[PDB]
Amino acid sequence: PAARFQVQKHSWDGLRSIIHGSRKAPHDFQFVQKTDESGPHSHRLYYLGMPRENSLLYSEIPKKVRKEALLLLSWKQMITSYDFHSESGLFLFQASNSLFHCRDGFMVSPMKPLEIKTQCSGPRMDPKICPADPAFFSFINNSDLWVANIETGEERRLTFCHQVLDDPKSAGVATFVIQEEFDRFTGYWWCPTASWEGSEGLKTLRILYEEVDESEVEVIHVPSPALEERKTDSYRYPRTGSKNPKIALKLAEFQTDSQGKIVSTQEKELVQPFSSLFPKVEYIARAGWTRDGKYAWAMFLDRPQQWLQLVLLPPALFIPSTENEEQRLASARAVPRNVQPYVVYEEVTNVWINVHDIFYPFPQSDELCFLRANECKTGFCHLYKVTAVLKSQGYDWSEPFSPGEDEFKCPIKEEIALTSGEWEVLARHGSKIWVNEETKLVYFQGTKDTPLEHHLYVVSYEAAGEIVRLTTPGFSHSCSMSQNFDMFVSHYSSVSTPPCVHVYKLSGPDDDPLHKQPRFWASMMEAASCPPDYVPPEIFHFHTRSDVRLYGMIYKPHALQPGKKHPTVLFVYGGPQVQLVNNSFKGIKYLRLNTLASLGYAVVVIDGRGSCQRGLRFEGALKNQMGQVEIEDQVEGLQFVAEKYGFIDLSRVAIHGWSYGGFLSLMGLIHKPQVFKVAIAGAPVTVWMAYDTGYTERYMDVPENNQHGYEAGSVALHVEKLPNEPNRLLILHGFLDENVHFFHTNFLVSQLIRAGKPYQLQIYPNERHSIRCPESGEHYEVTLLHFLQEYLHH
Amino acid sequence: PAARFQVQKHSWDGLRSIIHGSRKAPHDFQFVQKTDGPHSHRLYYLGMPNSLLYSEIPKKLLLSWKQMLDITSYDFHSESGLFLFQASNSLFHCRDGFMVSPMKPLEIKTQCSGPRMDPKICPADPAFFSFINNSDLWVANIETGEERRLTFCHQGLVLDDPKSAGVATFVIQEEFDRFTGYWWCPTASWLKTLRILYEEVDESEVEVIHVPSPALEERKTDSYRYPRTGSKNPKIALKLAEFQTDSQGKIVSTQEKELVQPFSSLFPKVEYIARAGWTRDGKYAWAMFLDRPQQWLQLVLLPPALFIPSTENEEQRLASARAVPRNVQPYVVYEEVTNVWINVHDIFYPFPQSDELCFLRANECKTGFCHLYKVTAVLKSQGYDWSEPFSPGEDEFKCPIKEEIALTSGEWEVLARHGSKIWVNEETKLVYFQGTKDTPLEHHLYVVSYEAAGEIVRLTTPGFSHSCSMSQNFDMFVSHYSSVSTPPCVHVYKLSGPDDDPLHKQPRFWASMMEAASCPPDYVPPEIFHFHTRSDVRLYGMIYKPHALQPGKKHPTVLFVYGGPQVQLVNNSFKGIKYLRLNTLASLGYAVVVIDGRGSCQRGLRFEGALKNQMGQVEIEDQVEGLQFVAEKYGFIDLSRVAIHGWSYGGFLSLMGLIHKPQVFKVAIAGAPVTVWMAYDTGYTERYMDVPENNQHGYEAGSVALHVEKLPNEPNRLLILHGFLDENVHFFHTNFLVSQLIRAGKPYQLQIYPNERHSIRCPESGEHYEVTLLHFLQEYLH
Repeated sequence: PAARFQVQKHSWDGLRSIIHGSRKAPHDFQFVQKTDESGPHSHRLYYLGMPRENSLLYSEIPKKVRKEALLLLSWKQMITSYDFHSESGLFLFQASNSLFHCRDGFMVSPMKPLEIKTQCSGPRMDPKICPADPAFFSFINNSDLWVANIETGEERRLTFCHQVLDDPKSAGVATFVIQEEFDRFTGYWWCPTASWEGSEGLKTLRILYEEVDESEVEVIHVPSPALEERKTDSYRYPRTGSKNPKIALKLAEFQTDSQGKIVSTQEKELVQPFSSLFPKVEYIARAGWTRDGKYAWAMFLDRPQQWLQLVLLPPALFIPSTENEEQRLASARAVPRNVQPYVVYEEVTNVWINVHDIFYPFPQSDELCFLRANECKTGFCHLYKVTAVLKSQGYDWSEPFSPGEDEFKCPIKEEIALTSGEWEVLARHGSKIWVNEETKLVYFQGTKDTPLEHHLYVVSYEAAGEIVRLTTPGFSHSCSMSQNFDMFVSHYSSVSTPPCVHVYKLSGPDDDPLHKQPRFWASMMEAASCPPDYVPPEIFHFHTRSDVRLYGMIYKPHALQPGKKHPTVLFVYGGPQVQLVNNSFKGIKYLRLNTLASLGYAVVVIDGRGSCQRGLRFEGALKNQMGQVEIEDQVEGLQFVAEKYGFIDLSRVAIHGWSYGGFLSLMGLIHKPQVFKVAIAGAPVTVWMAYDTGYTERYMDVPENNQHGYEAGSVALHVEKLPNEPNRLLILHGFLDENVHFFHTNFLVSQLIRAGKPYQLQIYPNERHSIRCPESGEHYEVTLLHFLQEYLHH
Repeated sequence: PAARFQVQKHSWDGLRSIIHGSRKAPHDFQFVQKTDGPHSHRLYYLGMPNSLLYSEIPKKLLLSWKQMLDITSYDFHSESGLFLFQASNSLFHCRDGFMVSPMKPLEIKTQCSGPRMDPKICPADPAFFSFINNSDLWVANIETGEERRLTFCHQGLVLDDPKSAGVATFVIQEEFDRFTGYWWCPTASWLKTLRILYEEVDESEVEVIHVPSPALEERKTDSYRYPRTGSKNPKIALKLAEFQTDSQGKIVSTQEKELVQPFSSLFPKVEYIARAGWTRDGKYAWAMFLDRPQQWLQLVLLPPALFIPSTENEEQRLASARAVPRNVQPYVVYEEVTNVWINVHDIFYPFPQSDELCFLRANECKTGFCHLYKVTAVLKSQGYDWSEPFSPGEDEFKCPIKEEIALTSGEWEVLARHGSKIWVNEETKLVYFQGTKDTPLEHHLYVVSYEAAGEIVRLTTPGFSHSCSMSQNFDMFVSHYSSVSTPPCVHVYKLSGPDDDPLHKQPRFWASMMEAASCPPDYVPPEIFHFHTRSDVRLYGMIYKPHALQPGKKHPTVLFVYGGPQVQLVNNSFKGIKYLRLNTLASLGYAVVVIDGRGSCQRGLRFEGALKNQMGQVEIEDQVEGLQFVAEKYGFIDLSRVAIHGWSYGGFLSLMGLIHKPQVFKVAIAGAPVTVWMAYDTGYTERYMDVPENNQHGYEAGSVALHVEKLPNEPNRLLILHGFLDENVHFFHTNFLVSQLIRAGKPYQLQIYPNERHSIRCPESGEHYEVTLLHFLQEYLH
């Protein structure tokens, strides 16, 4: 009868004004101690925030608090990233199209940023202060590594692998598939210490860097942002099965005198080619140095991404690069048989290695003690104290050799578990740990309390004992520690409450540092006013028929009258490396879901199997079958919501999602036509044989080994099982999308025409993957409202 | 009143079976004589069940389409009976004793990497034949197999390799309809040397734009040189490629030959080489030169002796510069000036000499109507020192014209554009030609004497548009003729009668080759009409009446539009092959109106010239004036429900109509629309719309994407179709319009044809387009 709820239909200009209507935080922290204890302030907080548009700001922390009274802090003025040197108070930051610096006695009010000059050509990307001497700093220029000296003003080039498609070589740069899939955004690493090699005079500074050759990498053309010019940009995009770049790790020594001038520069290659010491190493995932600089290190993945290994590389293993086959052998004979690369840690899986950023090697007294995160051992990411034996087996470096299985594999002396259980230590997505050697405590975030909340915990690396939570529960926290471990910040929020940024002081007796109370100290930002119509979503949980727990959000139809069945937008992603259902504010990222709710739509969200923050075997439901598992968990999760809450009309379900969610949306419409009446597919993956290697191979093997899997999970190949009926499929895509190439939309549209199927299509000519410009976003949300308003019926 | 007609609303699979229901022509004729003898002549031509076919013409019913072979175009050489053509991506040949059963196509071997484009036989000696390969001019020998490269403008990289010889550039092919950049000399000189005129071209300073490749899978773009209106056109020059051959048929020596003074100093203000060739005696090479404005044209004669061998030795060159006689000189033999634009006309037939030069030339500038002229020209050598560098201008080489007769006159045109041609019988002193003398709605065959502008006799029978080709011996002609109601036939006609009265030789039907094949059983043809505007200017329209009509019912109307220059949709020829979908649109009960408004073709230059500098503005007001008349004369138009539709200019005119006249048009379906004239090329735009620096106001006003704010705020009033691979009207236009629509908060709907360029060629794309068109109108034209 009048059981069904019909949404108030609006005019276009009405829908536009409803969406314009619904549009009406600090980060990148550095703690510094004051060390003038006759004044009112104990610390200084440097950070990045928009007072509008991003900039560098400081705040003063007082010694005595306001007692029983909440204390805000003024954001005092003085830019996506910056580098900092705590020993000298020197800030280096890429701003405008150049580089800028500034010092911090402690300044009163803003100082003007002194610009660093250059005789280099283009922009100076990826700048870093030399930790060993803050007189120096590095940068990339035209795909090559440079070094410069702020004081004297002297720039020098250190690599020469570059001068378009006849220039595939490049040094100190992270290739595309490393940036987008392995989340590394540099390919050079400062040696933290400064050796004094030779006989008399000079100080040697070293830089580890990734040399790279993208010749055999397939080229593809994405349209140029400047649409007027009608040109394209070339991309070294390797597709699944095709060849990744040829890689190598290489050294860059350069000596400098006392008066601060650069004397000698020198490229250095591995004594035996990278590819011969490490056959079956495909991607350098991460790299760095040990605290003392005794060994530079890297994490090497194999192509099927089922085999990680941390390896040390002593500088001594590096000889000067020359083309003289004669000369090469001399320096090769000059390398002692002691010196060698030591493969320390090794992670093997039947699923896939997720890269984990956590690796803290301890200085040596012979052996090597270090902290490592490891999700392959128990199926859940946990800290471990690993000791490894560096025993030199004595190599002749002048004659070549093939390594044999575990050639450089170190004997493990001990390997302690510092955490355990079916939760995980946050180790991907920029999550870092903080180690205090004064007290032998290690600070980490994790899901210990619940998957839906990120929390700060401390544990001792001496004794794997009591783990103390420091963040207050009922919220999810992103945390940053002080270097002095006396204070920490938390950027936190909840489904109901917008984000705040509080400063805390760890307080109490020092003879028990584990059990230091986290006392609230001062606030950096209090919860902003909720949007006028913002009712928060309600998190629920249910069990699949296979007895495996699943979490879901729901956005209640605002002003609900029980007994009325509402039409339901199911919002989806349901792909790896993501969690949509967690106890943190969603209003900034997803108010569209609220806007939908407010016009009387049910908006369900469901983290099906194959999503983040549930350990490995959960993520592993995907393995070699993308599309074939995730959609059943959505149906179940939707059906459950229809039983628990009474307001879901199942006759009118609208699956909508972006990227993998765009992919799932179409898969939903294909495999479950009687369930979902309409699909809205945003920037969908339509053909997996077209997507890139790092991502696709990791989850779906290579097309040769997973023929049946690639084809079944490619929606363009199954277009005949899309609706014969119009107004059941809306495709949205950003022309300029460099992750999911427009080709996918294009190829699907080509396939729909051959199978005689109808479709609506929308294009974002200036947007890429993420819709950035407001106007484009408004138009997107209005099209969504309008499409559902006319078509989500029957 | 419940007199509003509602079209039967179908399911999609329903609409699809209606469009699949719907879908359920020889050219390039060459006459040869048998000179024996049961058969007289023999027709050679192209055709499908696409390749070479022949028909045996009797001495005394339909004709048998025989086969030659075991193909777009061929070259033929009557003397040797040699056929050269481009089947596959290779080259083949064959001779026509006079064969009874089909012989095999003999293949030509090659050293060359890529394909062999633009193949032509040497007229002087059929043993030889030329071709382009990696944009350079090559010469081969069918008999020996010996190949030889003449021009050396290409390396092996692109974008660093801009120069090229013997090729027609982009704007030259798509806006001047010249498809070759070389021309054989039809004679030889004596060992014997064989000349070729060719265009060397430098596209160094032409703006590069990228376009997606047909192979979407590889994901790579092609790089064109597309010069946008206001930007630089290619640097060009005419050149001579000579080569000697000994008696055995070997190439013993070649030679690049530049003009003794650089091309840009001899002929300043020349931007494009529209056409070129030679006189029948090979005495003079000739070219038609335009200026960037395209309001100035001159026909030039280049004597070979004005060409000197290329060398870096600037003393050796000076040696040659001295050796070119002061007599020899370029002769500007004709000049066409105008305040509107110079349409390029193919008709130029010089008579052989033995100081005078007689020639026939089509001229539209003179009287505003394209007509044949007999022109005697004084070639009086002025004397020049070619050793001294000098800069002439304007009328240095301008010849005195001694006579200028008009062989035709009357507010109609002689057809001379897009490969229309005259046939000249020098024996009978008659020039056969095509024309609109009887009516603009039909293309008839006429003869006049080139001696005296006397009686013009018509040969083709009235009621039908005709396309004809004459026997080289002016005894017979074919006519590919059709009409609105009747599909195309191909009839063969014999010019019988007294030889002592040639002008009045009567065309007497001899034999048929093709007979009008039955229409798709649901086909009811359109009917032509005319009306006058408020300016009392006559316009022609077609209409497709709603099938099975009930008088007193007003039907929903689809105004189909082009309205752009160089085109005429309304005339008396069968439209139910290319425009079958308009009949389907009728068969569902839509009225479909087509109106050739001002700016359109076949009504002379001032009717076309209404567009000048105002593209968009003049065109819609005419389309409405028609539409309004249509509703009054035929009482079945529901004006409340009129859709607009069109491709290219017609997409541009739908978007204009929905901007300038929303009260009239409820919807627009714009296909491959030109949304920014400032983005379009020089060839087209600069002609009609001047240059952006000059006509700022007119460019802005005619760009439908600078006026998006005035598009509908209602959804379902605008559908944008576009071929992703369109190389004429780049997808960018759609892209730019979509970006402008989003800024302004305006709804659109988009259909992409990812494998189609400007025209939809693939059947499935075409069916989907016609199903989407029908679905869109069924739901939203209400």
